[PDB]
Amino acid sequence: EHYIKHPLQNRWALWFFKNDKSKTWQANLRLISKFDTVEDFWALYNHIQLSSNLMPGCDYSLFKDGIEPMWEDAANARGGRWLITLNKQQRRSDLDRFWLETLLCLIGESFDDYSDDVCGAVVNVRAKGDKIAIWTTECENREAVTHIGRVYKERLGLPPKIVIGYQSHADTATKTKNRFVV
Repeated sequence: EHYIKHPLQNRWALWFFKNDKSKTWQANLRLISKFDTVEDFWALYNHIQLSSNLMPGCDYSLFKDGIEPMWEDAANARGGRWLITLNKQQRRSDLDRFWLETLLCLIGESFDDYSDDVCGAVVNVRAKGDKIAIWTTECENREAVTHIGRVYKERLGLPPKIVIGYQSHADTATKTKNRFVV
């Protein structure tokens, strides 16, 4: 009413990663918080560093509850990602606003019939250039993948002179070909 929190469609988990000389997948990856309302999202978002302020080598990731933040997870293994690559100028002009928009696309279920194909999203802060990506569950679901790509591109406001690519997780792990481009 004037007192119930506004539930999200899904419960989400926000993860932090930092590369090191440590265990990596235990040591370096840690769960910040799980949330399932709008109010709890914003309280968490407002409490943490902007991606632009993270040390190179660090990631944030947001995944649906039940999906581990790793491509080998059952929901990710046959999947892939729409990839946004950012140079150093874009770290200042685009990184934080694109990432918030990405978060909002996820928790707002912005992909119509195909929101269920979304697994999560990741921002990589790197010296050689930042990356944001939306992970989806199945590379062969052409309708779902294409629709998510199109909507995401338009929510980021990217003009036609730029294309973004989708790559299979397995393909990228081998060394990368785009399965789709929009």
